[PDB]
Amino acid sequence: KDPKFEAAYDFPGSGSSSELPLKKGDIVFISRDEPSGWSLAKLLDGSKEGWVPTAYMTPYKDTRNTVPV
Repeated sequence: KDPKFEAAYDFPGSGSSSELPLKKGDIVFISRDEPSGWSLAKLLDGSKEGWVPTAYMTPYKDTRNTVPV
């Protein structure tokens, strides 16, 4: 169970292969992130790891449905 994140910005495969093509509202695992601005995103099936811009991946609400009042 890696920390799940959610692509707040669509990520069209520009180079891909080393990248992790995502879309606004796609959810993957972040395995690590580099201060170059890229988080190593791994598909939520654990299929393929790739790089995706850090600012795109927002902490996905899994196991958390905190209802306020």
